[PDB]
Amino acid sequence: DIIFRSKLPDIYIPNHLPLHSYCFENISEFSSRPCLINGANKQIYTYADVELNSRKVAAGLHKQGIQPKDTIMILLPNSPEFVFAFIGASYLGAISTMANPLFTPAEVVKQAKASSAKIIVTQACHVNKVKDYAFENDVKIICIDSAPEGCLHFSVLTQANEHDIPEVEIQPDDVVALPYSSGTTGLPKGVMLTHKGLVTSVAQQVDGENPNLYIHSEDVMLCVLPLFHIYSLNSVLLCGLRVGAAILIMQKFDIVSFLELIQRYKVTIGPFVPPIVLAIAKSPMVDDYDLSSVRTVMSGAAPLGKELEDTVRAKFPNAKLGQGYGMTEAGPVLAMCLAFAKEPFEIKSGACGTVVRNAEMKIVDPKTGNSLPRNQSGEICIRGDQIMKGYLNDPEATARTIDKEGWLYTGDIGYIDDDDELFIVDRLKELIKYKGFQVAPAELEALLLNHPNISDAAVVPMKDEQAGEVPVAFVVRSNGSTITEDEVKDFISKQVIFYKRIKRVFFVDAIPKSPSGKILRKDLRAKL
Ligand SMILES: CC(C)(COP(=O)(O)OP(=O)(O)OC[C@H]1O[C@@H](n2cnc3c(N)ncnc32)[C@H](O)[C@@H]1OP(=O)(O)O)[C@@H](O)C(=O)NCCC(=O)NCCS
Ligand SMILES: Nc1ncnc2c1ncn2[C@@H]1O[C@H](COP(=O)(O)O)[C@@H](O)[C@H]1O
Repeated sequence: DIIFRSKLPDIYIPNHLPLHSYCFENISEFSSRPCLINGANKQIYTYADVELNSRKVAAGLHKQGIQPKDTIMILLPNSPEFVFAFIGASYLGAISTMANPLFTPAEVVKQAKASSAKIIVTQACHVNKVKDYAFENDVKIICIDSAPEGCLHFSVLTQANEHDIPEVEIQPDDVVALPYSSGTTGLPKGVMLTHKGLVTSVAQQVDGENPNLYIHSEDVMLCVLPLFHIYSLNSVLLCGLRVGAAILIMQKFDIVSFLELIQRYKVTIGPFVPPIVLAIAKSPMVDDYDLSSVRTVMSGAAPLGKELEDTVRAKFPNAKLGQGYGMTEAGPVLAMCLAFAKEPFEIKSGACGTVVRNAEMKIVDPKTGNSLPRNQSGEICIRGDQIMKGYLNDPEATARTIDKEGWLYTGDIGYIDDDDELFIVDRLKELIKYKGFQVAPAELEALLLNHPNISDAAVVPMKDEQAGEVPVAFVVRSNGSTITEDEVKDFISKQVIFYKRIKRVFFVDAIPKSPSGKILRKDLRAKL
């Protein structure tokens, strides 16, 4: 194999430490500093407050019957309670699965069943989505705001005595976070991220004499991207905690709250995606705010492009801009912008970083299986302790995704250049990404085939300025059917979260397939 590595040296990583022990390892240095700032109500929790509340919640969860290797579901927007629940479960050697609170009842229940969640932590407004399921299956519902009848209030956890945490034996390979991802084909699967994996990933980002991302205890990091995706849970929360930074929580993006919070709290680190920068570009009010405190703008999920790069340079005059690359199964971070290093490296516009330290990357020709040299595009593969343990209860999908030599096959096409900078150029896998949210076409295709008037279906991404990609469907009608485009859309829209909505339907005689019987998705993308 032709193997690529970081321009940074390998470092010592204390991957034997439980995630909480690692994240709070240097807490004595940060004890009285702001840890979580709730942007809406201006409440500040210090590092001491957050460690203590997490321990209280651990005792509370223990009292509610959570044992090692049990799972809780967090169904919350960004909030201090999200953090206390996640870290609380970690202290017990238990698992947090995280879900978008805007999921439909069917979506929430599917994930609750797949994950065997024992408790669902949510808001009162979402109780109706899970109440019947939870009652029938002895799943406790705990609300952070007010508790409807049959539910508990989150104070039942925070009122617990921190000294009532049981003795716990946590192993490095124990699962601690369970985000869902459809990976390189098929339906959403549970991604088992471990103590060892997440400690490794966080260390790869922020540890070392020359860290790949230089952040420190004086930084103020905006947490507007959702904590229910590992993207922010890892790179914002866990990384921020490790270095003693303040994490400024937003429950929901709007341009005014965003600008006000950056100015008022003097945000120094801005973890964004391109739709946030597009909102900035399209809002003249931006020129009336001071965003000079921002020293680092990190973008990922999708290419920013030259115009949005220009917006960042114009509106964040003191910010270093860089793009990075992650995938849930990879821990998630594969490549990181070396312009962010304490001793920075030069970068090129359009790059998505350099492969993380303490890891190996190779580029594999899909036609041959052979590894490729510099400047030649192929399937990006990564190997290292930071990647997932595997898919929960899915050995087949695991074996198809991570090979016997430990290589994760991402389904992404890219190349590494002469300066060890990675560029993403194409996607081999069927995945659709709407503003950074996963849309699994296999899920939509299955929902479409449920309709009596639909014979065959194929869901593919269509390029979109506002969302990056939107789902579109090529649909074959049943015999003697006059189903309309709007009828197909409305049928789907009632069942799915907003981002999975089908935006165009194209009626065709047949779906292009290989002799084996698989959708020729590249051909359909070419048509669009
Ligand atoms: C990019 C960004 C912050 C956009 O935030 P946003 O302005 O809230 O826009 P979104 O499209 O995400 O969400 C808004 C939609 O939520 C839906 N929604 C909001 N409240 C709702 C409710 N109470 N009930 C049902 N739907 C609701 C609406 O459809 C709404 O659309 P509208 O505002 O046009 O009516 C956001 O998309 C984001 O966080 N993206 C990255 C996600 C991520 O981290 N992914 C994994 C790692 S890349
Ligand atoms: N910087 C990026 N540029 C282009 N695509 C990206 C980038 N970062 C992530 N992706 C895509 O998003 C996938 C990860 O999705 P998720 O697991 O939901 O974070 C990757 O496998 C890529 O297909």
